[PDB]
Amino acid sequence: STWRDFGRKLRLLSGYLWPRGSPALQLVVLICLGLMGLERALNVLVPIFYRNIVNLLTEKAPWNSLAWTVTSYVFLKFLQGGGTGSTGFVSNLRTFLWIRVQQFTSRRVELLIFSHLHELSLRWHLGRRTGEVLRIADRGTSSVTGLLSYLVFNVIPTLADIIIGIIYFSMFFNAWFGLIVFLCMSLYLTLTIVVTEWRTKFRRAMNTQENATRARAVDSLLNFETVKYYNAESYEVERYREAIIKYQGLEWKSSASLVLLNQTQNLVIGLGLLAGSLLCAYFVTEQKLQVGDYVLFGTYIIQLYMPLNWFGTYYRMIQTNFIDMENMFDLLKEETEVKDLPGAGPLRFQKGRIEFENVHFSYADGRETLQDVSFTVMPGQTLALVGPSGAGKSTILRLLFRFYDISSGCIRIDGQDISQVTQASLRSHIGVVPQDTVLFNDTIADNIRYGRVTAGNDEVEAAAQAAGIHDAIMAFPEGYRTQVGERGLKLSGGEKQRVAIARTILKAPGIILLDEATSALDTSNERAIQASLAKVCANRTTIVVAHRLSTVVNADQILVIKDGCIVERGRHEALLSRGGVYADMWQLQQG
Amino acid sequence: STWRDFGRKLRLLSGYLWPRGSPALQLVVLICLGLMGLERALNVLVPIFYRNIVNLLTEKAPWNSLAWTVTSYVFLKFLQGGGTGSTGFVSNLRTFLWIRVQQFTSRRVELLIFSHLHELSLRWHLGRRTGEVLRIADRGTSSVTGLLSYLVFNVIPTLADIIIGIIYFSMFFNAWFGLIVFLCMSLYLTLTIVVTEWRTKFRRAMNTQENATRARAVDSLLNFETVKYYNAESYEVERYREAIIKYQGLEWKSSASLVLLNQTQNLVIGLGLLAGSLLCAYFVTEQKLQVGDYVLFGTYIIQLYMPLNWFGTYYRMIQTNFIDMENMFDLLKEETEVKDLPGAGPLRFQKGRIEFENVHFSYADGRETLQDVSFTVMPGQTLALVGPSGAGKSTILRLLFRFYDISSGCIRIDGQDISQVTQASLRSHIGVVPQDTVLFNDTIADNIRYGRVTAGNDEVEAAAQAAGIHDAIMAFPEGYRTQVGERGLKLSGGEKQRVAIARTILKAPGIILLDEATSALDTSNERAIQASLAKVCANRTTIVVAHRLSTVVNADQILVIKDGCIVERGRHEALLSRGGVYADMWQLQQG
Ligand SMILES: CC(C)CCC[C@@H](C)[C@H]1CC[C@H]2[C@@H]3CC=C4C[C@@H](OC(=O)CCC(=O)O)CC[C@]4(C)[C@H]3CC[C@]12C
Ligand SMILES: CC(C)CCC[C@@H](C)[C@H]1CC[C@H]2[C@@H]3CC=C4C[C@@H](OC(=O)CCC(=O)O)CC[C@]4(C)[C@H]3CC[C@]12C
Ligand SMILES: CC(C)CCC[C@@H](C)[C@H]1CC[C@H]2[C@@H]3CC=C4C[C@@H](OC(=O)CCC(=O)O)CC[C@]4(C)[C@H]3CC[C@]12C
Ligand SMILES: CC(C)CCC[C@@H](C)[C@H]1CC[C@H]2[C@@H]3CC=C4C[C@@H](OC(=O)CCC(=O)O)CC[C@]4(C)[C@H]3CC[C@]12C
Ligand SMILES: CC(C)CCC[C@@H](C)[C@H]1CC[C@H]2[C@@H]3CC=C4C[C@@H](OC(=O)CCC(=O)O)CC[C@]4(C)[C@H]3CC[C@]12C
Ligand SMILES: CC(C)CCC[C@@H](C)[C@H]1CC[C@H]2[C@@H]3CC=C4C[C@@H](OC(=O)CCC(=O)O)CC[C@]4(C)[C@H]3CC[C@]12C
Ligand SMILES: CC(C)CCC[C@@H](C)[C@H]1CC[C@H]2[C@@H]3CC=C4C[C@@H](OC(=O)CCC(=O)O)CC[C@]4(C)[C@H]3CC[C@]12C
Ligand SMILES: CC(C)CCC[C@@H](C)[C@H]1CC[C@H]2[C@@H]3CC=C4C[C@@H](OC(=O)CCC(=O)O)CC[C@]4(C)[C@H]3CC[C@]12C
Ligand SMILES: CC(C)CCC[C@@H](C)[C@H]1CC[C@H]2[C@@H]3CC=C4C[C@@H](OC(=O)CCC(=O)O)CC[C@]4(C)[C@H]3CC[C@]12C
Ligand SMILES: CC(C)CCC[C@@H](C)[C@H]1CC[C@H]2[C@@H]3CC=C4C[C@@H](OC(=O)CCC(=O)O)CC[C@]4(C)[C@H]3CC[C@]12C
Ligand SMILES: CC(C)CCC[C@@H](C)[C@H]1CC[C@H]2[C@@H]3CC=C4C[C@@H](OC(=O)CCC(=O)O)CC[C@]4(C)[C@H]3CC[C@]12C
Ligand SMILES: CC(C)CCC[C@@H](C)[C@H]1CC[C@H]2[C@@H]3CC=C4C[C@@H](OC(=O)CCC(=O)O)CC[C@]4(C)[C@H]3CC[C@]12C
Ligand SMILES: CC(C)CCC[C@@H](C)[C@H]1CC[C@H]2[C@@H]3CC=C4C[C@@H](OC(=O)CCC(=O)O)CC[C@]4(C)[C@H]3CC[C@]12C
Ligand SMILES: CC(C)CCC[C@@H](C)[C@H]1CC[C@H]2[C@@H]3CC=C4C[C@@H](OC(=O)CCC(=O)O)CC[C@]4(C)[C@H]3CC[C@]12C
Ligand SMILES: CC(C)CCC[C@@H](C)[C@H]1CC[C@H]2[C@@H]3CC=C4C[C@@H](OC(=O)CCC(=O)O)CC[C@]4(C)[C@H]3CC[C@]12C
Ligand SMILES: CC(C)CCC[C@@H](C)[C@H]1CC[C@H]2[C@@H]3CC=C4C[C@@H](OC(=O)CCC(=O)O)CC[C@]4(C)[C@H]3CC[C@]12C
Ligand SMILES: CC(C)CCC[C@@H](C)[C@H]1CC[C@H]2[C@@H]3CC=C4C[C@@H](OC(=O)CCC(=O)O)CC[C@]4(C)[C@H]3CC[C@]12C
Ligand SMILES: CC(C)CCC[C@@H](C)[C@H]1CC[C@H]2[C@@H]3CC=C4C[C@@H](OC(=O)CCC(=O)O)CC[C@]4(C)[C@H]3CC[C@]12C
Repeated sequence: STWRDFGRKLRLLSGYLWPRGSPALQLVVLICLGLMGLERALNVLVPIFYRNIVNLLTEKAPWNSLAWTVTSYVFLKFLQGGGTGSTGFVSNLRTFLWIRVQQFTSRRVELLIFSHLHELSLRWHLGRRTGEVLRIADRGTSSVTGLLSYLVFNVIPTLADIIIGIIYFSMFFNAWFGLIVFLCMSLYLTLTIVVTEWRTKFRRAMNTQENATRARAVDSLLNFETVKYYNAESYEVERYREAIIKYQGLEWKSSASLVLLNQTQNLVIGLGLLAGSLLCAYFVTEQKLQVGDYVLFGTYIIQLYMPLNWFGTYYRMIQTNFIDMENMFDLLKEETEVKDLPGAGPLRFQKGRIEFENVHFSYADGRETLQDVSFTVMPGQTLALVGPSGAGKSTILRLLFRFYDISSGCIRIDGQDISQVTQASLRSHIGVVPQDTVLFNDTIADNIRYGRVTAGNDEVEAAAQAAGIHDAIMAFPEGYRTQVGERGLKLSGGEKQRVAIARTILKAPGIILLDEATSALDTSNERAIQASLAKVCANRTTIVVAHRLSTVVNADQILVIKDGCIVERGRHEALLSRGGVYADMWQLQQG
Repeated sequence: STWRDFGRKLRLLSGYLWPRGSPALQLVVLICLGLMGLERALNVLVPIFYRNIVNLLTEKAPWNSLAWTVTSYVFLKFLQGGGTGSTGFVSNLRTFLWIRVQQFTSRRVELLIFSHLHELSLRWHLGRRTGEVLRIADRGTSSVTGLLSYLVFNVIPTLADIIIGIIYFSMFFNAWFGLIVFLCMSLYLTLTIVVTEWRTKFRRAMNTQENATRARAVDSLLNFETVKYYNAESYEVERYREAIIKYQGLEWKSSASLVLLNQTQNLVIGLGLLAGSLLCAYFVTEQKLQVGDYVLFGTYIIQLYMPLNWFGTYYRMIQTNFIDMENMFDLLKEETEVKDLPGAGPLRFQKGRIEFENVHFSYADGRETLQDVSFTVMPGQTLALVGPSGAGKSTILRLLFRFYDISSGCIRIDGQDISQVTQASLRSHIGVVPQDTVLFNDTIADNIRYGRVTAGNDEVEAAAQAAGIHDAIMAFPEGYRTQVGERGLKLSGGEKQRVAIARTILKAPGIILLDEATSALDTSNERAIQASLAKVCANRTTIVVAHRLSTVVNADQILVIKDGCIVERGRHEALLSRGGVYADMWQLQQG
């Protein structure tokens, strides 16, 4: 069960490790593994040369062979680099080469997560805040690369190093030395495991007390006026010092525990070194070992102990790493609510009709739904989606864009149901003029060019001229290519509105879901917007949604939505003659 | 100049180090210094014993003396603990004892800063946000203790260790070995210094690029609706890919530089080890040194090199530490704007009069001042401080509490000018009822007992009964001692208002600067507040400030402030007969 899941997690890590496409990175990782094996050989070979040097000195060896032996050992030591600190040539070269591989896998996972996040639905994005999602994403990617590197380069190589050391001592020394080192490692790890949990128990409550102390301090200083009112400066410093005293007590518990842990580890190392040194001294006394074996044991056992010092640090790090990785996988586990059907054919859009019929959209987490809405819009016409201020208006536009899935009913464009056609093909033929146009942190060229990435500067200039903003574009200080955005030059409502008009001009849509922004910047500017809007909406189909009544006058068909169902339909004079909510609401808003 | 300032800073650190009062901590630090000297002796004594062991093995020494020599060396090694990692008994004991000393100094500096912060003026507190001040304070305290420990225990001891090593090699070996180690340390430090600045230059721009990449990513995801509008998922992942690629390039520059730094240090160590090993091998070949000297040099030179590995880490840490300390000292450099005069005598308050006369308060960072305000309030009277909504009303109350210093004029209470009397004595006889009462995170007992810390539960209950809140206190779920605050049970406007009434009841003031909260919770509750207000204000002098006109009816003297000067003074009927702004504003607010 859980072991099978762990195996799948390991399989996924293995799949992330190997570069599938690049042929050079496969050679890089193969070279890296070779360097790892070589570094293992260096660690076991250095003490043998140190023994050889000492055995040559203890006898009267000539300077000729001694010189080459000493130089060879130092070169061998230079490659190894000793224990922790001052890493050797092989380890540094292996770390230098692994940079490209870890960058490649980090980039691949980052793009996979980002593409998936954009592939989800609108409802999920409204439900969740994006900041924590980005935090989960980056933590997951860092966790994956860090966990992969640590497991392959730090844990397994050293476990092999300890096994090799035990095998060497048991074979080429008396088997007692193999027993001594085995018992030392068993005791060393067992004691570190059983003490670290005790230490972290003390560590946990320290943070909570630290957070509690400063909260009282900042609350004392924030209400400065009341403190001065009642003369409680001495009283509040006394309370602060008492909270400090408690925090100091927790600090002492944690620090004392850490000192005990270090002393226990040092003691275990000392006892193991004592047992080996005395046994080796006895055997060399009785003409069974040589003088070089004493120093070989002394150097090698310390070489074996040094890596184990960081066992606690990775133990408390690997747990956080794994939960972050699981959190990332949980993030990728989500699926799109609104899915494309297996058919997902293109769109047979020739001229473009619109037909709603008995659309009973059950809107989640909201009290505003739509019940029995049904109307048709022929090509080259209008339909004003005016009515009381409710969520049912914009729900129609977002439901026609397939932002939200149908609940009950059918949507027909040119006689084709929109559910079977793919998402992009349907969505490409729809142009929207949002309530508040959004500009990114870039120039004017690539903000107007966002409606179609493949467009030259002449084309975007013609589009700006057609919209009617080119004069302001030229009048801008930096020229046609000024910096406009949240980090750059600010623009007015009409400026961004005509940007969106230019965007939808070069989008070349078939049906426009025009929404009135009704920002009411200037009446003359509003008329200019209307003139440009008639220019961009000429000879096409629009579903104008207006919060005012000016554009409702010219609509061929005019609809009033009674909080989910259409109540009045026809023409403005006909609806004024009907004298429902239309008549008095028009009288109120006209004066 | 700057060196003199550095010397003063060192003197201040020295003053912070030594516990002035506690007699036990002086013994603790003296023991700690002794342990430091002992640890230096251990570091120089261990290799001598290792040489002794090897020289005994190389000859046919009996097992009797060899056993004690080996055990003595291992015990000596256990005390030392070797190099970095697995610290010895002496170092752990020294760290264990230093906890109390660093806690004591950290607590003392923390309380000094907090007391100073409360000792400043209101204007400074309004000007600056408190959160960053707390951050500066805690960073300064941690910087002081961290820098003190590092300088006394890590830099100086090792500088002594290197000097001792050079002296030993020059004296008890040939002086060539002293030259070799001196050249190695000079080259090692010089190369680390000249490479670290180059490395951090590469490191600086990496952070800026990292911040720039994620900003584009999060801006892409925040505007999800527009991305889906224009079909730019592929376009945006491409932009994210390119930004990632640039960040990877900066990462590679930084990582490559670090690898070069490590390789350079390792190579310098190797060359120094090569020179010493070959020279020592030659001398032991020519019957000038013994076989134990070869291992003595090998162990000692590595013992000397190991500490220098962290030179970069403290170099990049000490700079941040010092600037944080300077920032803290800058914070403590500020002085109070409103100071007590050297006289600062008590107050001869017997019955209590109030006299303003030609007070031309020039209010900073504000357009509302007060020009020629002059009125007198006899004991047991009223004075309604009503008028148009301006900052000149509350400025009178805060100017009488001496939050702000006088600018031009005199303030007399019972014929005594308040400037000469001390701050606390004047401020103790004034009771204020603020606009919005503030409650801390504590119980009912110590919230109403905040008006006077020395009070029993019977007294606070009687005060609550007099105010009129005891019934609600009993009705609370937890009883008389419920948890009320921002983290506890919430209370209404009338609840906290009667809390403040109880506070000022047990404050026992002489003159009350009553300010009407006019929260308008309930009309009956407002009448109850008025009845309690008359109960607490009976037979004392009040300067009632009302944003409404109900309490202005009963005032003996009624004032209207014309945005800095009093325009109308007298009684409500007399002012209604004058028929200025009083008459029409009363008619407007009465209906
Ligand atoms: C250090 C020297 C003096 C002795 C050891 C020689 C070789 C063991 C090493 C040193 C540098 C290595 C090269 C450094 C960089 C690369 C680039 C590497 O390709 C990539 O990084 C491609 C990246 C991508 O496709 O995105 C392929 C291996 C290669 C040629 C390496 C092959 C193995 C080399 C020659
Ligand atoms: C898969 C990864 C973890 C790499 C593992 C490599 C080891 C299985 C091998 C590779 C080369 C071996 C070394 C090659 C040569 C020698 C010399 C050998 O010399 C002797 O004392 C025995 C020979 C003799 O009797 O003269 C001692 C073992 C040692 C260091 C070997 C130890 C085991 C090593 C490191
Ligand atoms: C890492 C880079 C900077 C290169 C470092 C150079 C060393 C590898 C060289 C420089 C001096 C050389 C040494 C100079 C002299 C000798 C004596 C030589 O003795 C002989 O057999 C020849 C002399 C004689 O006949 O007595 C043996 C090699 C050795 C130790 C040499 C070994 C190689 C050394 C250490
Ligand atoms: C995985 C790690 C912890 C290594 C553990 C492997 C053990 C099963 C080995 C290593 C040491 C071995 C022992 C080391 C040496 C000897 C001495 C040998 O007997 C003699 O040499 C007798 C000498 C005499 O009588 O003077 C009998 C096996 C024994 C106990 C060995 C039995 C098997 C042991 C315990
Ligand atoms: C001389 C050589 C053989 C080493 C002996 C050193 C001992 C003095 C140390 C080593 C391990 C220590 C123990 C390691 C862990 C614990 C558990 C600790 O309590 C818990 O962690 C219990 C928490 C729980 O699991 O509920 C109390 C101290 C104690 C017994 C320690 C007491 C002191 C011990 C025995
Ligand atoms: C010089 C070398 C040998 C280090 C010696 C240091 C000791 C004097 C310190 C290290 C850890 C300390 C202990 C750390 C924590 C505790 C638990 C503390 O009690 C609890 O917190 C109980 C918790 C529970 O009941 O679960 C009482 C003190 C004690 C035993 C401390 C006593 C003093 C100890 C043994
Ligand atoms: C907790 C860690 C540090 C392990 C501690 C284990 C030691 C206490 C044990 C392991 C092997 C033991 C040794 C194994 C074999 C011998 C040889 C034995 O004498 C012989 O067999 C002589 C052989 C001959 O003369 O040929 C005397 C005891 C002694 C030293 C033993 C004494 C106790 C030792 C060192
Ligand atoms: C770190 C803790 C676990 C203590 C480690 C203690 C060992 C290092 C001691 C205990 C047993 C000792 C051995 C016990 C017996 C002998 C046999 C003894 O030989 C004799 O002269 C008596 C026997 C005979 O007559 O042959 C020489 C010392 C020696 C090897 C001792 C060497 C040192 C040993 C291994
Ligand atoms: C059988 C069970 C109990 C697991 C045992 C696994 C250990 C053998 C592993 C886990 C953590 C490892 C250590 C984790 C971290 C380090 C530091 C690492 O080097 C660095 O990252 C240096 C960082 C620095 O210098 O600040 C080299 C491997 C090493 C010594 C590792 C050595 C092997 C250890 C002890
Ligand atoms: C570790 C042992 C087996 C050998 C070494 C003995 C002494 C060098 C050390 C060990 C513990 C030390 C004691 C540990 C704790 C204290 C408390 C200390 O007082 C305080 O911490 C007072 C704090 C305050 O007043 O706020 C005075 C020194 C003293 C007695 C120390 C004196 C020196 C002692 C006895
Ligand atoms: C103020 C702080 C930095 C402590 C500094 C202490 C050192 C000045 C002293 C204290 C004890 C000294 C040690 C005491 C005894 C010896 C034995 C001495 O033995 C010899 O080889 C010379 C004697 C002889 O000729 O037999 C070598 C120096 C050494 C380690 C001394 C080195 C210098 C030490 C560490
Ligand atoms: C850290 C705590 C857990 C205490 C550790 C105990 C050690 C300090 C003891 C246990 C065994 C002792 C050894 C046992 C036997 C001997 C042989 C002994 O030789 C003799 O002169 C007596 C035997 C004979 O007559 O042959 C010399 C001391 C020595 C190494 C002893 C030194 C002190 C040792 C290592
Ligand atoms: C602060 C650190 C870097 C130590 C620097 C101190 C130097 C001024 C000392 C240390 C080594 C000394 C040198 C080491 C040995 C000798 C050999 C000595 O002459 C001989 O022994 C001649 C032998 C022969 O002719 O065979 C003359 C002094 C000299 C050059 C010494 C001069 C003074 C030196 C450079
Ligand atoms: C064989 C032994 C003697 C060691 C020689 C190793 C060299 C290959 C290393 C050691 C120091 C290195 C240098 C250390 C620092 C710099 C400065 C660095 O550029 C800067 O930092 C300049 C910035 C500025 O100050 O404006 C360019 C590389 C360089 C010359 C390095 C080139 C490679 C060097 C010479
Ligand atoms: C295997 C051991 C010997 C390490 C060898 C690693 C080298 C291949 C790396 C380490 C640092 C790298 C250098 C780090 C930074 C730079 C600066 C870079 O140019 C700049 O950024 C210029 C900056 C300026 O003009 O100020 C060009 C590549 C270069 C020389 C790199 C070239 C490759 C180097 C020398
Ligand atoms: C960059 C760092 C690693 C320093 C490198 C310095 C070495 C290259 C120098 C320092 C001292 C020099 C040595 C100083 C003295 C001697 C002894 C000299 O011969 C004698 O004086 C013999 C004396 C006698 O026979 O009594 C031959 C050269 C040699 C080895 C010198 C060779 C070059 C050495 C090792
Ligand atoms: C790490 C870098 C700086 C290179 C380090 C090189 C040294 C370790 C070499 C270079 C000079 C060498 C010395 C040069 C001269 C001599 C004299 C030579 O004696 C002879 O037989 C020739 C002279 C005579 O006839 O007396 C023996 C080797 C020795 C000590 C050499 C020992 C090794 C030394 C110190
Ligand atoms: C003459 C000028 C160029 C200044 C030279 C000062 C150095 C000799 C100092 C500065 C930083 C020091 C190091 C900074 C940090 C450490 C780690 C410190 O131990 C720890 O804090 C361990 C932390 C861990 O294990 O994570 C012990 C001292 C040491 C080696 C210091 C040794 C002495 C150093 C190299």
